[PDB]
Amino acid sequence: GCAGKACNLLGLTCDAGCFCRPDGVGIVAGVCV
Repeated sequence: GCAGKACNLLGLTCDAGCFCRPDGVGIVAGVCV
């Protein structure tokens, strides 16, 4: 539950432990879990 706003699977920008998850299949944009 470290969804600050959004997270692109082109790096990292989520709290330690919360992996950056993409929206779905074939999508680079997503949000921190």
